Amino acid sequence: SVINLLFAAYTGDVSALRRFALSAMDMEQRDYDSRTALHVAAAEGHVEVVKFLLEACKVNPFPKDRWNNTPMDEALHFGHHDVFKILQEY
Amino acid sequence: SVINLLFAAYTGDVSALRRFALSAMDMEQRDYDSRTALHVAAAEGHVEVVKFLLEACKVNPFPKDRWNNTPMDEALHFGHHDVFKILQEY
Ligand code: NA
Ligand code: NA
Ligand code: NA
Repeated sequence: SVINLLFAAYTGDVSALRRFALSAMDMEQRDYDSRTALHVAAAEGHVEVVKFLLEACKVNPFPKDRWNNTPMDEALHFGHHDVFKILQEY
Repeated sequence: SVINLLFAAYTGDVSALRRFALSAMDMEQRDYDSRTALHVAAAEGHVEVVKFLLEACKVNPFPKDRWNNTPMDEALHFGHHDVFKILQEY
């Protein structure tokens, strides 16, 4: 569910993301702005969420939102340098 | 539901927005990116949706999303001169 997934990313709720992924939720679904859970996590600087999505869920690391920004662009824009460097590995 | 609201604005579904507003839904509700129905409608150039939100629902014409953009900024970004003109009179 878009509401549940992207809000869980927004609040850093790794436990909820895990329940969703285990239940086979598509962790790459997008909202009306073409945003992903990874975009939102990276914009908030949620390191553990970003690592979970990338490593355990294998999500696309470079989705493009409606402004053509990637999660890495968002991390740099909002000052989350640790998240930025995590995404750099990809 | 903020996501139902914003998806209706995304697809230009004025009939759905009317049903929501009539049932006392808060039409100024924000998502995890601080986006409003008015932002999304303006980005998509949905003139009738924009005028319905402004004129019938009396929403704030200048909400600011996560990137500090207003619906007017989105109208401009996506080239919607017609939507820009509507917002300019506010
Ligand atoms: Na952090
Ligand atoms: Na800065
Ligand atoms: Na916030």
